[PDB]
Amino acid sequence: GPEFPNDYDFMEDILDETMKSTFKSEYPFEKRKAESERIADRFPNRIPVICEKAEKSDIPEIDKRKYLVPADLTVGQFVYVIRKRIMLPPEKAIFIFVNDTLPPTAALMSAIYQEHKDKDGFLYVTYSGENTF
Ligand SMILES: CNC[C@H](O)c1ccc(O)c(O)c1
Repeated sequence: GPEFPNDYDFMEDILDETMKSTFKSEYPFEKRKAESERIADRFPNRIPVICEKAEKSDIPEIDKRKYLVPADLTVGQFVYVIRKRIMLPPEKAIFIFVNDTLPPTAALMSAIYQEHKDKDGFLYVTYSGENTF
C-alpha cells in the first residue's frame, strides 16, 4: 500500500519535457532565498536540503522534498532516511547526486553544503534508483 504521493498515477508513460517541474522552477528565486535566510535564523544549526527524484527514474516519489539536516549528519545517513521515507525495499538500490556526482558516503552534509550550496542558500540533491524510463 503506497503512501502519499505514490497512491497517485504520475502518468510517466506520457510525461514530456513540456511538463517537467522542480522546486527551483516552481518558486521564485527571491522567495527561495528568503526562506533559506529564515531557516538560517530560526533553525541555525540545520542544513536546508532540497531532495528531489531524478527525471524518469524508476523509484517512488517523495512527499517532503525539503529537509532540515543536522549539521554533523553524514551522506550515508541522509541516504538511509530517504530510503526510509519512500519505503524502498532494502533489496533495491538508491543513489543521491550532488552536482551530478555521487558524494562520498562518509562526507558530512555540512561539508557538501559549504562546497555546493545554491545561490539561493539551499543544497540541491537528486535521488534515483538503478533504472529509469
Ligand atoms: C488511493 N486511494 C486512497 C489512498 O490510497 C490512501 C488513503 C489513506 C492512506 O493512509 C494512504 O496511504 C493512501
